[PDB]
Amino acid sequence: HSSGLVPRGSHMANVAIIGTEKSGRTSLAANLGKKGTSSDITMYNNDKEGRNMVFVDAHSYPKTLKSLITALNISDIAVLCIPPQGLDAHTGECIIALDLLGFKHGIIALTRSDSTHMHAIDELKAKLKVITSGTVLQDWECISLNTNKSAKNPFEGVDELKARINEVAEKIEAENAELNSLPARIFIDHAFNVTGKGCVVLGVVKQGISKDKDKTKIFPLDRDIEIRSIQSHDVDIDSAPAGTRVGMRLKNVQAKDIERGFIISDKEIVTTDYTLECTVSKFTKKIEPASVLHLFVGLQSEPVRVEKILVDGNEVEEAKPGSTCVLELSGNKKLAYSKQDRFLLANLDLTQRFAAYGFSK
Ligand SMILES: Nc1nc2c(ncn2[C@@H]2O[C@H](COP(=O)(O)OP(=O)(O)NP(=O)(O)O)[C@@H](O)[C@H]2O)c(=O)[nH]1
Ligand SMILES: [Mg+2]
Repeated sequence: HSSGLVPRGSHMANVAIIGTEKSGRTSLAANLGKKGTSSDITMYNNDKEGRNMVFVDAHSYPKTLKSLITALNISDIAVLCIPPQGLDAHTGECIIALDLLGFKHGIIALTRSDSTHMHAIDELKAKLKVITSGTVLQDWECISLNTNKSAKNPFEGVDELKARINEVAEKIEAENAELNSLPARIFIDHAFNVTGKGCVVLGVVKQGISKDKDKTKIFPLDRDIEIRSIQSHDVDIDSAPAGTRVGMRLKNVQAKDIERGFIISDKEIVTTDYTLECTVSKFTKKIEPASVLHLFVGLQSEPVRVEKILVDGNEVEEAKPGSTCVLELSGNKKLAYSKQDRFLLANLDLTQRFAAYGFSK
């Protein structure tokens, strides 16, 4: 039994459209759905074509990593846009990020096809087979496409992209359905006031099934709240299973006190210090005690200091690129997480900024 006249009936896909500068990212996203929520990322919604699809354009990347990381941590499918001759620093950084995230499902969009030639496209694909070997992208399809209605071959490859997205989305729906039995957690990406309709948050159900009228908590505040209503593409729904992008009216909390990265759930760890078992990128600098890094977990980010490095339980003076270690880290602000949340570490002053992934000990 469910609300309304027709069940919402799963079908959804949360897609991140990412990549380097001048890769056609915004153009692709903007042609895949209607412009919605817009901050340092922009949602393009398309619930007109079967699935409740949302495409997130990380449009403030490469300037900021948080734009990229937010897009990726609220999405289940990544579309990496690489333009002709587009094997540059930020393309490599995107590849590294996706591989550190263990990002399962994705597609490479070889954009601007009208500006290139089949033989050049085949050479770029050959090259990519190599760069992606031994990474999570190794079996991603590469689809040549453009979003130019005036090209000789207008919008070639777009239909094939959409078809592949739908194919991948189907696999994700089944994986997300397995999570329905877990306790509910919802990651918040936006919070604002709506007139005569107070505190509203936008986010995604990460696991379980969130239900209208649930009495639960918000972290890191550690405050009791009630879910007053849940909306899915603007229609009130009684429940929202894992993978569902939601709007929620909340009781007992003001939008002014909620930030992106807050979590709705019955229980979260809240700390300002972290002990992470980490694997260090091969493409970063050795990490040393007292060094400063940037930590991402869920949709939160903040500066941290490396207090201690350990290997096999013994303290060391460095963690080299491509090594495994335990890092004891300190920060200022309280962050909320559970042990299943993957952490990323970055050095914002480097060219390739991702340093490591880790999990809380
Ligand atoms: N011929 C052609 N040009 C395209 C296509 N898609 C985008 N462009 C052009 O290439 C430029 C970059 O496109 P854009 O969508 O802004 O990519 P972006 O990666 O979002 N750019 P930015 O890094 O500034 O945010 C724009 O001038 C745009 O008109 C395409 O399919 N064909
Ligand atoms: Mg962009």
